[PDB]
Amino acid sequence: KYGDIFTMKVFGQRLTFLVGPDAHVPFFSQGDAELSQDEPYQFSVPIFGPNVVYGADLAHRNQQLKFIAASLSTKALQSYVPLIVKEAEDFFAKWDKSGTVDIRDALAELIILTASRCLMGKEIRENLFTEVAKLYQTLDEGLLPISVFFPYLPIPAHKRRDEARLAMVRMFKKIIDERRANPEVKHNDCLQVFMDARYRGEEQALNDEEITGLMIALLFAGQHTSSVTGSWTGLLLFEANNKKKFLPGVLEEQEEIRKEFGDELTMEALNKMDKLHRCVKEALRMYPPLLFVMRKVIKPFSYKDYYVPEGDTVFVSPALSMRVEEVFPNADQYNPERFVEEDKQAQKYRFVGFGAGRHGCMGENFAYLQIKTIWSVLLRNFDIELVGELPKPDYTAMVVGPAHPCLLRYTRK
Ligand code: HEM
Ligand SMILES: O[C@@](Cn1cnnn1)(c1ccc(F)cc1F)C(F)(F)c1ccc(-c2ccc(OCC(F)(F)F)cc2)cn1
Repeated sequence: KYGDIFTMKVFGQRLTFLVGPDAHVPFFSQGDAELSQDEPYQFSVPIFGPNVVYGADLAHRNQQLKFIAASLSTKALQSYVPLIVKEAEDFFAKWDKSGTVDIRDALAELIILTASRCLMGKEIRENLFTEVAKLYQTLDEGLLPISVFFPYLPIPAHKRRDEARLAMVRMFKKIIDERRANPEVKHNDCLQVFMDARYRGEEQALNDEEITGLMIALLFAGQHTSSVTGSWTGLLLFEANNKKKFLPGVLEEQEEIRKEFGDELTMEALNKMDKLHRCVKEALRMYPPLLFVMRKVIKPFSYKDYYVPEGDTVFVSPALSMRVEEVFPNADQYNPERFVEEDKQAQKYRFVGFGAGRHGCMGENFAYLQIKTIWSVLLRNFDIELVGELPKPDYTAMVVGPAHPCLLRYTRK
């Protein structure tokens, strides 16, 4: 079991898989001239919309990615964290003195609530949430297996998808027009950043399609990644064995933070929760939400004496790569504290839950803050137990989440 590169031919296409840190090197270390995202990620274009992300040419795409990075910078996150905390506290306040919850359903709800606020702004959060959630659900239901091959197939799900997108644009057109009418009012959200964004060489702001598309993209990200890793984080920690070993260190750490900082959850406090961080990271190691990341090969390369020609699609599976024993001792065991030592390793591309290199996750820090917020609030206010077996990965959506039901029992402290 030290195969680390192999090829299928399927549908007349050569798929080449790269497993483990050495094989990863040609995937992550190269750039846009050598590897292309366009063709593998076609499926996303009619979801986010035309001329947005993988539907834009490189020139525009590279600038859109800089806008996104700005919207999720450290500075921006400082101002979002209060919002993220409030939403979480309001949400879990609604909970009874004890009961049972599907954690996956719950965190999907909370994360899309929070995202609507930070991404899309107060107006939408407070006036139009239900409309936005419904429109998103429709978008998401137009992502079928067939859609990765034929995105613009005129089947019903695709029609409703396209209609839902256009509706979403119309909704934001109103908010944007109102904001341009009153442009001296500052707003704390990604929308503001996208409204102030300008392409270079041009007095051109993004139109409403592009702005809406960038926000669909980021909403999609949170629902497809953060919400699942957020669920696993708890499912894994509050399994009886894992709970025994690891929860003490976590609860201790929360109390040490409260003594230095107080009851208030802040950027600085969350940034100190190392043991909780590693719990999230280990859930991510074991059940990464993205099955594959992919590129079309433009410039051929060899790894060992294995030749990968132009026109190949190369794949990395974070799931596979991070179950390799040579890299991760007891690969199939839950051990958060592996990352004390693992984090000190010099060799690149061992952990690839957030990808790496030029196109690594720009939302990593946001994800950690969102997920640590959730579990900080939960840990501080409840005693929690896993109901039954640890769920198995469910591969039906275009996302690998824990299979329903994902039940936790809670009792208030
Ligand atoms: C724990 C949750 C998350 C995981 C596991 C995750 C994972 C990843 C991975 C593996 C990539 C690389 C994709 C590729 O190479 O093609 C990526 C890219 C990206 N992620 Fe995330 N992500 C997460 C959360 C987020 C969040 C919350 C956002 C923002 C809303 C976000 C925004 C992005 C963006 C914009 C990229 C594009 C990188 C590029 O093409 O340059 N992610 N993410
Ligand atoms: O990488 C994403 C997802 N993401 C990244 N971070 N959080 N979510 C992405 C990238 C940039 C964004 F702005 C928003 C995004 F959501 C993405 F571009 F849409 C994306 C890329 C690849 C996949 C993907 C994952 C697994 C797949 O399985 C392969 C198979 F379907 F079997 F053929 C197929 C596709 C999903 N989303």
